[PDB]
Amino acid sequence: MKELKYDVLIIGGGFAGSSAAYQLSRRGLKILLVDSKPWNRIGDKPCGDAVSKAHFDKLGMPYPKGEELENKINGIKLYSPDMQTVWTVNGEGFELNAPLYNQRVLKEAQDRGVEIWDLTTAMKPIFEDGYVKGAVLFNRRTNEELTVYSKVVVEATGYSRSFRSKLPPELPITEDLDDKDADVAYREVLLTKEDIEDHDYLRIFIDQETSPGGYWWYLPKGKNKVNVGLGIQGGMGYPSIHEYYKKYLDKYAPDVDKSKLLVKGGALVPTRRPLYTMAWNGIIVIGDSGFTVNPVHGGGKGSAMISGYCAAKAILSAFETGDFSASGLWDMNICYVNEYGAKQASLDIFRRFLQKLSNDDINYGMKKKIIKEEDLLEASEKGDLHLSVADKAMRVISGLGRPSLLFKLKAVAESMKKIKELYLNYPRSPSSLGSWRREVDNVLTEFNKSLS
Ligand SMILES: Cc1cc2c(cc1C)N(C[C@H](O)[C@H](O)[C@H](O)COP(=O)(O)OP(=O)(O)OC[C@H]1O[C@@H](n3cnc4c(N)ncnc43)[C@H](O)[C@@H]1O)c1[nH]c(=O)[nH]c(=O)c1N2
Ligand SMILES: CC(C)=CCC/C(C)=C/CC/C(C)=C/CC/C(C)=C/COP(=O)(O)OP(=O)(O)O
Repeated sequence: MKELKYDVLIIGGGFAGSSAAYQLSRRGLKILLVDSKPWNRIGDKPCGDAVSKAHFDKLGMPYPKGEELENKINGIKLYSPDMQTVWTVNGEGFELNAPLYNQRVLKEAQDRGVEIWDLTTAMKPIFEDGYVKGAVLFNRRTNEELTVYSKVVVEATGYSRSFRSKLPPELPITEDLDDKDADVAYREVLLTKEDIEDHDYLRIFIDQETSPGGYWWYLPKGKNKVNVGLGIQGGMGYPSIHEYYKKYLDKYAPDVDKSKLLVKGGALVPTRRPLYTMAWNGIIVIGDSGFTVNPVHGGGKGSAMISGYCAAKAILSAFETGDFSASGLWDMNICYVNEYGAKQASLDIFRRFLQKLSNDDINYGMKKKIIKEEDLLEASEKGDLHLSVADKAMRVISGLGRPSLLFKLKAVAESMKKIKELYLNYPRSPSSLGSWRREVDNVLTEFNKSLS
């Protein structure tokens, strides 16, 4: 078959892959990005399409404009299980036309010298001499089966992780996903009968009975259009997620016109700390494939862009040293951990605590204001549950006369703080990975026991 040589092969053109291509462009490298979807459909994986504005500023990413920006978001309304307590959390964000924005990032990267093949699937990894050295591609637009060699492969294949899973199991980069460390999520976009009240605000509903292990959402895409859906924790034996959706849709969305459905469907969402290493010999993994999703609120498009940024930085460093080993790409880990990874680890622990709380706990905690909306933001943006904040909450929880998991909040804050310092002390070299990884596992396995 035909053989081609590139500096970098990016597999997948989602928020992760496209950002990697964008950040790597016009810097002296020959880059190819492939995606199985046709161009017009790239980026249409079922999503809430809600991204914070702060993510776009930090990375120097182009703002969504025009048709790409469907609705401006100014805050979030968080509802308690009994619908009695509503927390308001302010912050600027965007409700996106995800495919339109994604395709512009790709189009601009293409204008900056990056080559993009749509309708192309990476079938087989080229793994020779202990290194990832490229892939076998199938371009069905030209019906060609091409062999592409690269110094670095960027695996950004989404939740399917369809490429790195085909690599030898001895590689740390093939770390798989535990069922309980993910949520199955489903959404629909419909037009509403009446105009949406406070359409610049997102609505998040917490209820362990209508969406166990996750939550329901009501995300306005306009004055008369809304993205409504839910997520539940996997590997718990719960029935099909569509059963939850059909049963409780009217409770959270009574205003939608069910005869005006635009899109529907669901997918898997990682809800854990990232891959213990997102880099190895000749390969970097980003996005959902590298578990870059926020463990608490399940947002992963902003962090996907972050992972793409770090992927670009690490690759450029590798070429300046002629080192494409794990050691030569190790800055990928250091960058992402500081940027988002350390937060994920802390939030991984906090998630496990939150998912085990009852509706009574959540109703009590929100009505009695154990933590402020302000001090909640700090938890979901820096991953920090300050020991002073936890103490303040524990004084309120002390007024509860019934048994509850809430009494362990201080211990949770200490565990979050512990694993945070552990990730900030991420190994400087690949030779310290195994030791560091086992220490992380010990923190988690210990924590899981403390919640019982
Ligand atoms: C229902 C639901 C709702 C939400 C969310 C998820 C889900 C399922 N998320 C999470 C967010 O959607 C997700 O984390 C990111 O889109 C992940 O971006 P990636 O590019 O890594 O994956 P993504 O799946 O977008 O990219 C994978 C791409 O790789 C391609 N590909 C796969 N295998 C391939 C192969 N072998 N060869 C070639 N191409 C291949 C696919 O075709 C696809 O284009 C979210 N996040 C957020 O920020 N806010 C929100 O509101 C939500 N809400
Ligand atoms: C539905 C699933 C699975 C995930 C959704 C993920 C979420 C909740 C995304 C919301 C992103 C968004 C549009 C946020 C805007 C509102 C907000 C509180 C943003 C906070 O971000 P910043 O803008 O940095 O906050 P500041 O106001 O402090 O600057």
